[PDB]
Amino acid sequence: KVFGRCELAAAMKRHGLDNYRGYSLGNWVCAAKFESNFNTQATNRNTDGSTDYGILQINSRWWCNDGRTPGSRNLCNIPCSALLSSDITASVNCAKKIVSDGNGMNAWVAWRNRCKGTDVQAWIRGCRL
Ligand SMILES: [Cl-]
Ligand SMILES: [Cl-]
Repeated sequence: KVFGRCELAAAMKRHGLDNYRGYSLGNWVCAAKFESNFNTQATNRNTDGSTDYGILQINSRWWCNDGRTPGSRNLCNIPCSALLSSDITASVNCAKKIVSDGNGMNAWVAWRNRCKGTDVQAWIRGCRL
């Protein structure tokens, strides 16, 4: 599923992401835009053999099992394919675990490079929330 901007904002808010660990909703929408272009089916292979999955591009070396990343930890205890669903629940619950592990949203390279320090509220402006 390719989400609309406000559609995704509302879904993330419903799943408890607004101000989760102090990160306003606009941060999460900005990270999804630049990680996946709002596409739940996005995948990207990395040089170390890991693959990033779904709307928030969660990595198979630490967080989910895709059966082809040796030494995977599978800390969210989910098959990576579950992160590609049209229902973002699995991606949200896993991202809540990621953003709590110490480095905050810096775990998402695109958030660090393209959202951090910007006016992220612009990503939810105009939306009926
Ligand atoms: Cl915001
Ligand atoms: Cl933080």
